[PDB]
Amino acid sequence: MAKLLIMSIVSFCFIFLLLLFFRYILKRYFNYMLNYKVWYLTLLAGLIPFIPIKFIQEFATDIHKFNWDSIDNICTVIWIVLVIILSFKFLKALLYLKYLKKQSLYLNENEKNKIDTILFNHQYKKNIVIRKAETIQSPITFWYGKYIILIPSSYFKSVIDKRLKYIILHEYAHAKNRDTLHLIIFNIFSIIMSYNPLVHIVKRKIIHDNEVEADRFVLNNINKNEFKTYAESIMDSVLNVPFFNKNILSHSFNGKKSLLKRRLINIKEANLKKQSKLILIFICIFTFLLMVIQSQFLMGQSITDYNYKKPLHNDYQILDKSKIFGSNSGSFVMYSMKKDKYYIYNEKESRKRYSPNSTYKIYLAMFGLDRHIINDENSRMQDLNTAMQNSVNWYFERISDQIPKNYTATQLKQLNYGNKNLGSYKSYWMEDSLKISNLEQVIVFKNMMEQNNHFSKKAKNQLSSSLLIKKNEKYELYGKTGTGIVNGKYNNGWFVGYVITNHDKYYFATHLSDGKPSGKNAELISEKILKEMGVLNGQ
Amino acid sequence: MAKLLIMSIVSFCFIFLLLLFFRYILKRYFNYMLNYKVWYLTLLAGLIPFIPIKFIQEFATDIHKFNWDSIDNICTVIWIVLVIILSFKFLKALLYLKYLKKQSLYLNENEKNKIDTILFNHQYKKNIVIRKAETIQSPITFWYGKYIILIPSSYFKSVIDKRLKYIILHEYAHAKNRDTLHLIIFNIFSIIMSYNPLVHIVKRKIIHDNEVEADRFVLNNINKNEFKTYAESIMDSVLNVPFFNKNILSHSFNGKKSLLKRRLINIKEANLKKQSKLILIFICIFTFLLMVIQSQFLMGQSITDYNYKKPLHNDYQILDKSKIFGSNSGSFVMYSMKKDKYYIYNEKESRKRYSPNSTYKIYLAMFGLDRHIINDENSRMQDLNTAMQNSVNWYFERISDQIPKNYTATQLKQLNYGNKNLGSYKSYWMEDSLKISNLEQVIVFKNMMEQNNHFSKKAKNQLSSSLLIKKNEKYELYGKTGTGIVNGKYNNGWFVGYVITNHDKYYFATHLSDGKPSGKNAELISEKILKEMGVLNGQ
Ligand SMILES: [Zn+2]
Ligand SMILES: [Zn+2]
Repeated sequence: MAKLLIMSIVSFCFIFLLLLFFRYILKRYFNYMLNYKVWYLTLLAGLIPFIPIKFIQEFATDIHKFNWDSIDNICTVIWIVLVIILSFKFLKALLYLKYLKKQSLYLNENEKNKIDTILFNHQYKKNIVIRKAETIQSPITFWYGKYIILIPSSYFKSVIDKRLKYIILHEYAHAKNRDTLHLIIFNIFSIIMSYNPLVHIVKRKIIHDNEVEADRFVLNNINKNEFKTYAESIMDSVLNVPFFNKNILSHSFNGKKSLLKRRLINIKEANLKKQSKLILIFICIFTFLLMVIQSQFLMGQSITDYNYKKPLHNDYQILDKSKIFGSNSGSFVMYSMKKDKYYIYNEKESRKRYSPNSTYKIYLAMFGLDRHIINDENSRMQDLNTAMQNSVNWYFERISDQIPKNYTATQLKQLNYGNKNLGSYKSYWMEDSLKISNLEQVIVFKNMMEQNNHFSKKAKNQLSSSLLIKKNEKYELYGKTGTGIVNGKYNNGWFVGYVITNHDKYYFATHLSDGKPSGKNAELISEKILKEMGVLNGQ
Repeated sequence: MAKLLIMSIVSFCFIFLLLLFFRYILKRYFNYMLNYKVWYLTLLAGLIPFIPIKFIQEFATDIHKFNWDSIDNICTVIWIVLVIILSFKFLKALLYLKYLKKQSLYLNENEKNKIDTILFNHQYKKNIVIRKAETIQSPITFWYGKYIILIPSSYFKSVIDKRLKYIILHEYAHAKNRDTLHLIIFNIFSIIMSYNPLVHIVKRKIIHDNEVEADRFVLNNINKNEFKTYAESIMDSVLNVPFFNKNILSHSFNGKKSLLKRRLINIKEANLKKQSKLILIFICIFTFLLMVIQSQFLMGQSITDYNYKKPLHNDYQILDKSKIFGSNSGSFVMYSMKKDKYYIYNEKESRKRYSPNSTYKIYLAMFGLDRHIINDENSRMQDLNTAMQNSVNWYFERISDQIPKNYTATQLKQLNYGNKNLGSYKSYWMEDSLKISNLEQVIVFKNMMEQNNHFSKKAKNQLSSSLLIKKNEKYELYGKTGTGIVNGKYNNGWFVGYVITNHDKYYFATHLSDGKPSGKNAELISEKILKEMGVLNGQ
C-alpha cells in the first residue's frame, strides 16, 4: 500500500526532470527564465496514482509468503511523525513573525516624501504597507495579508544614504510578485508530502529564481551609468552584519549562509585561541578503538563458499566417464578400501559442495539409529526401510526433528561431512544449508562405517539393509538416490552408497549438475561406471 | 556478495558521524578546528569488513529461493563503469594542468625583491617555486611535485598594488600544508570507492576547513589595524572576473559558485531580453498532457481489497452460533432455495474474501467435467471421487492445468465467484489469487447447480457424488473440507456444500478465521449449526 507513495515519487520525479531540462536549455541558449509557478505542476503530478481512478478428507497446504504489511504499518506511522515535526518548525517561524509585526512603526512624512519620490513613477496600487523599525538591523519583508516592507530606523537617520533608492526598488519587486504568499502556500503542501525529498529541492531552487527576477526589475529602473554603484551597494549588504535565517517564511536582504560569509565573520572574530594536543590525540585513539570494536564482529568474503579444496591423505586416480554421463554433466568418485586409493572423474566438479538432498538420509538414519529415535527392531516414526525405499520425507523429517542438533553436529564433524552446516530446519539436507561434495560423500560414507567407531554396529548395518539396490553372487550394491529441484529444474542429482564384492569394499558417489541431473540418472551412471571399473563385476 | 559494500558503507558512516559530532562541539563551544587528516580514518574504516579476516525410489523436492545473484552480477559491472567515468574526469583536469605549467615564466629581480620583502620573516624552506603568467586572470596554485605559486603579470604591472602582501601570505599558507598534495591522494581513493556518496561529502567539507586555516595564518601576520583593509581586498576577489573551476585538482583565489556570484554576473550582463508567451504556454501544455498520459496507466488504493460488499437480491436472517464456534472464530451462511432467504452468522465476517482452498475443488471439478478433462465414466487424471475424498492435490492440480483459463474465467464470472481471479498457477485456489467469501460460496454453489444452465447436468451431479459426506432417511449431506495454512498456522478453515432434505434444498458454507480454523472444525461447526437450523434434521 505504501507502494502508492513510491508510485507518486516516480510521477513527481518525471515532471521534475522535464522542467529542469527545459530550464537549462532556455537559459543556456536564450537566457530565458520561467514563470516559476510551473513548479505547482509537480506538486500536482505527485498526486496522480494517489487518486483511486479505476478508469471426505480435508485438504490443506502450508504456505510461505512475504510479509510486507508490517512494513507499511510502520511506514504509516513514520509519515505521520514527520508531518508533526515539520508543522512545529513552520509554526515556530510563523509565531515569531506575528510578534515582530506588532513592533513596527508607521512611516512619517519626510520619509514618505522620499519614498514617493522613489516610487511615484510606478503609481502603484498602494494597498501595501511601509513601516520603520527600532529593532532589526537590515530591511525585511513579509506577508500577513498586508504586504509589509519594514526598514530599520537607521536608514532614515541616514538621511543622505542615497542607496535608499536601490533598496526600495528591491523590496517593491518582491511585493509585486507576491513571493511571500506563494512561499507559504508551497510550504504547506510540502509539509504534508513528507516522504519525497525532491520537494525540498524544488522549494530551494525557487528562491534563487525569485531573487534573480528582483534584480532584473531593479536594474530596469536604473540609469546604467550607476550599475556599478548599484552593485557596490549590494556587496555592502554582507559586510556589516551576520546573516540571519530564523524566519524561513520571509525574505531578508543580507543574502545567505555561504563560505564567503563565514570567512568574513571569522575575520572580524577574535579567533586567536589555541588548544591542547590531547583534543586530537584522544579523538584519534577512540576512533581507532571503535573501529577495532566493529571489526570484532564484522567480516565477509566469497571465500566462505569454499568447497572441498583439501587433498586426500592417500592416492587417487583420475578417470574419464564422459561417454557415460553424456549430457548429464556431473562427477564420479570411487574408493578402494584395500588399496587406499580414490578413482576420480572430473576432479574439479567432484570437489563442489551441493546439498546432499535425499542421500543425507543415509547419515540421518545412522544418527536416528544411535539416538533410539528409530532402531533395528522398530524403525517406525513409516519405517526406515520403507521410507528410504519409497521416498518418504514425512518419516525422515520426523527423524531429523528428534535428533539433538548437537548429536548430528558431533557426527557431521567427526566424519568431515562437508561444511557440517545443519542450518535450523528439520529438512536441512534438501536444497539447504548442509552441503557436501561428491568426493566428500565417498570419504565420509567410508568413514561412517569403517573408521568412526562411535556409531553402533547395528546402526551401520541397519542402514545398509535399507539401502540395498541389488544382490548377487559377486556383490551387494547399496545406495540412495534423489534430486534437488529448484523452480521446477532438476539441478542436483545424486546416487550415494557402497559396494561390497567378492574382491574388495568400495565406496562411491555420483553427482549430476546439469542436463537432466535426476537421482535415477546418477544411479544409472554410477552403475555403468562401477561396472566398467570392476566394482560391479567382482573383478 | 555486494552486501559487502553495504557493510563497508555502514562502517564508513559510523566513523563519519563520530567525527562530525566532535567537529560541531569543538567549534561551537571552544572555537576549535581539527587536523583534517583525521578524515583518512574514514577511508580506512570503509575497508574493515572488506578484508577477509576470519579471526530404492528417488526422493526429490521442488524448491523456490530468492535469486539475488543476478543483482550482484549487475552491480559489479556498474561499479566498474563508474570508476571508468571518474578516471576520465580526474585525467581531464590533470592534463590541463600539465599544459598550463609549461606556459609559466620565471619571476624577475625586482619582483623577487618585493616577494622576499614580504616573506623574509619566515626564512622558509625555499624548495617551492614562484612564477608569473601572461595568461590567467588571477593567481592560482598547484602541486606537480614542485609546489607552484603562479601570479598573473598584471599584478606586477600593478607595481604599487600593496595588496600583494596579502595574496602572497594566502598562497604561502596553502603551500605550507601541502593542500594540493593531499587533495590528489584523497581523490584517487575516492575514485575507487565509487559506491559510497559520503566520500564526496567528505571531499567537499575538507575544502572549507582548508580555506579557514589559510585565513587564520594570514591574519596572524597582519597588523590588526589593517584587518579591515584585508577584508576589503578579499571582497575584491569576486568583483572583477567570473569564477572558474575546471581544475578541480587545484586551488584558486576567486572563491566559488554561489548565489551572490551569479547575481553579480547577472548585473554586468546585458540581460534585457524578452521572450514570447508561447514558451511557457507550450511547456505547460505538454507537461499537462504528459501527466494525462501517465494517468492512463497509473492507479492504486486499498479499495482493491474489497470483499463482498454487495447486498443480496432477497431476504437474509442474522443468526448467532457463537457457542458452537467457540474459540474458532469464523462465520456461517445457509440458504433456503424454496424461501429465497439466507441465514447468516457474523454477517461482517461472512463477507470477507479468503482463498477457497480445497473447496475450490468443487468448481474445479465442474469445469474439468464440462471440458472432458475428467468425466462421469472416467474422471481419472487418481479419479474425482478419490481425490476429493482423500485430499489428493496431484489430481486436482492436473485438472486445473488442463482447463483453459478462459473457460474457468467464464464460469467464475457467470457465477460471481468472488473476485474471479484465477491468477496464473495451476493451484490458484490455495492461499492464492482466487478469493471468495463464505456468503459468496453459498450464493455461488447454489447458482452453479440451480441457475447456471451452461454446465452439463452430469457435471452437476457427478460432482455431488464426490462430495457425499452422509446419507440417511431425511437428507444427503454433501461438501468439501480443507485448510489454508501459512507458515505452519491454520488460518482459513472451510466446509462448503449443500444439503438436500425431505423438506427443502439448502446451500451452505462455514469458514473459520482464527483459533484452530481447520477444515474438520469448519465441518463439525457447520453440522452442528445445520442440525440446529433444521437442515440436518429434516425439519
Ligand atoms: Zn530579495
Ligand atoms: Zn585559498
